[PDB]
Order: sequence, then C-alpha cells, then structure tokens
Amino acid sequence: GEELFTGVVPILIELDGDVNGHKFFVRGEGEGDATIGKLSLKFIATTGKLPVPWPTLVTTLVQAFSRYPDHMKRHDFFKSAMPEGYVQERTIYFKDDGTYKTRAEVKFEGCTLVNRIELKGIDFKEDGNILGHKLEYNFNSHKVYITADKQNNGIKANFTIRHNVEDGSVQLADHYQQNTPIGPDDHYLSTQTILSKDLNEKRDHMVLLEYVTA
Amino acid sequence: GEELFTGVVPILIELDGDVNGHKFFVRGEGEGDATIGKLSLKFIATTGKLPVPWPTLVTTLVQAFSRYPDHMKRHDFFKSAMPEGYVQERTIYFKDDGTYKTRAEVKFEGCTLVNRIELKGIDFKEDGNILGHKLEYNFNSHKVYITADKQNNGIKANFTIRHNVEDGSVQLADHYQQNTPIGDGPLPDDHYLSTQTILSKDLNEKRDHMVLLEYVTAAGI
Repeated sequence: GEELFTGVVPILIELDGDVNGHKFFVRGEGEGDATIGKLSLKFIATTGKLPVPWPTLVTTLVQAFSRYPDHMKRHDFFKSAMPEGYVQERTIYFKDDGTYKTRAEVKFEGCTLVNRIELKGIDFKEDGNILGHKLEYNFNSHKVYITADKQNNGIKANFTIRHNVEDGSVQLADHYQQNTPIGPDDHYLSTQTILSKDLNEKRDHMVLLEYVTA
Repeated sequence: GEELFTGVVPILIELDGDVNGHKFFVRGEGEGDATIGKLSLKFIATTGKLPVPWPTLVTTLVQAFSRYPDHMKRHDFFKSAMPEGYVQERTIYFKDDGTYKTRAEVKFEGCTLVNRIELKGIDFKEDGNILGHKLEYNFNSHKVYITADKQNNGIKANFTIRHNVEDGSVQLADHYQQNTPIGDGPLPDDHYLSTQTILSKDLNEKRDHMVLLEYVTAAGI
C-alpha cells in the first residue's frame, strides 16, 4: 500500500475525547510526506480550552508517514494496510496520574488519509500535571520499537514518553500499542517534534512538525 | 464530482509534440487549487531547446482548476467529468503561419490529475514568429468563451491569444476547442474564463523550461 504514499498526502484527524468527564473534540488538517518523513498538521479544539495539555495528545494525534529507508521497506506494516487501513489501540499510563484508553482507525477516505480517534481518560488527579496544565509546551525526541504481532497479524509497541514539566521534574507516560489491519522485524521509529502557535488563531490550537525515520 | 477539487490537487502534464518534423517532449508537474483558481506548474523540455516558443504551448499544457464561484457551480463541466476525465481536442491557427492540432486526455490517475497531450504542427514558417523565436517570454490576460455542445455531450470554445512579438507586433492565435467526457454523467450556459498567467524561469535550472503561475475564474452570468 506504499503506492499511495509517494509525494504529498493530505490529512484529516479527528479525536473524540473524554477525560474525567471533561468532553472535548480536536480536528486536525495538513499534509504528510513519507519520502522525507515530514508531518505538518494544525489542530483545533472545537470545544473550548482543552482540559488536558496538548503534548499528551501528540502520540494520539499517523506513523504511516515514517521515512522507511530502501533497506527497510518490507517492514512498513502501516502503508501496507492501506487503503483498507488499520486499527490502532493504545493504553497510556501517566505515572502517579490518570490513564488513557485510545482506539484509532487510520484509513483512506478518497485521496485523503483520515485518523479517527476515540479517547477515554480516568482517575486523573486535578491540580496535577495533566489536569492542572503544568506540562511544558514541548515534545522531546523518542525511539519507538515496533515488533510483529503473531496472534492478531499486526504490530505492537511499548515506550515511555518523558514530558518536561514547568517546575523542573519529569512526567512519564507509559505507552502500550496494538495495530490491527482492517482488510515486520524488530525496528524502531525515531521521531522529532516541534510545537508552535498560530498568532492569527484564537481557538485553542497546536501547530506541529515531525520528522520520522526508521 | 467537484468534491475531488476541494483543496490542493497534485498535477502531472506530459506533451508529445511534432511541429514541422521537429520532435520534442515536455513534462510538467505542480499543484492546483480550484477554490481560489491557482495553478503552479513547472515544465521541462526534456529534448533540448524547443523548436517553438514556450508561450505557444501555454494554452495546451487542466481548466478543471478554474475557480467557478458558488452561483456558477452548475456550469463547471470540467470538474463534473472527473475522475473519469475529458478529452480536449484543439486546433490552433496562427495567422499568416502554421497550425497546431492537439488531442489531450485530462483524467484522474490515482490521486493525481494527469494531462496527457499529443501535439502536431504543420505549415509553419522557418523565418517567422514561432520557429524564429520572435515571441516574447510572457502571456497576457485572456477571456475564454464557453458554450454548451449538446451533440458531443461536452463544451466548445473560441478565443484568440495575442502573443507579443519582440519588434512590437502582435502574433494572433485562433483557438477552437471541443471537450468530450470519457465516461457518462456530465452543460453550462454561455460564460467565460478570465485568465492571468506569469511565465518565469528558475536560475538553478539548466534545461529549457517554463515556470508558470495562473489564476482562472469564471464569470459572465
């Protein structure tokens, strides 16, 4: 399915989220290029100020755009699932803090790639790093190891994101991933991310850029 | 229909040309937006300096990216033919000179819109405006009158490009269009396409080329 990822591909991302009863919705549009890894998206919270800081949704808000090199093309499960797409399920444990349960389907709708996500977060501490918005507006580089899932015919991944916090400590988020096709050897995805803001935009937003290679 | 023309669409253009025996090939790539009417393309002559000046190829080298406003959406024949596409057959008469006959298939091939063109030119003067490269590297604003052709289930168009000549004269090029859908399920009253075009060059680029930017909108009604 890599046949569909040569050159720039338009992207739509919709996240239906519920953290501790706090209902919110995020829409993102942009382009992705998987020849260089470039991911460029802008997200908008159509339901007010987010109850949760933007950097925690980064891992939830398209690894199909990883810049798999010539000797690692056989291992790209993500593109190969397209245009049928795949289902991405994740469990995110914020240490000493609440937890995420995310189900995501990444599929082609026409010529555009769509990532429709449902998120549920419970047992989060108010006045803490997540609900208290104490997390820095950053996302540092992380390696994500991908392995093959023998039972369900897809891939699984686990990694720990280190969120920088304003006072100076470090907030950790343990990730557990499961990808399943709708219709690979041990390698990793090295990711870089920049977070910016659009000054003409007053709705709570996030502009991100990403470089992903394997 | 028009749904494939919301937002930026990638474009590939390939020209197989035969003018007075002088064989050439032109390849073009870029993007189009039909919400604002913007075309951004770069063409390369992969076979040496063209026997004919670039401007003469402008009209031949995807009117589907014209910016039909919401109240003239019904009249957009080009978009309605997609993704199966349409055939553009054109005859171009240069006054006191030779003539172009172009057959082109503009269709969606995957997520890219492709314009494959066959061009044949005869009876051109070696000592004239075209073969002599007397035409300036520009393209002035032109209106393209569209009427509905019910018999061929498409559209026909007539317009005349005024090509500037270096001495100060004007070379005229009479155009005659006929567009035919490749499938079925695609007819607009008399309206026109007002077009602006800039022809530029990339200094990094060693091959005979042409970079253009174009703004096409629909009006008259």
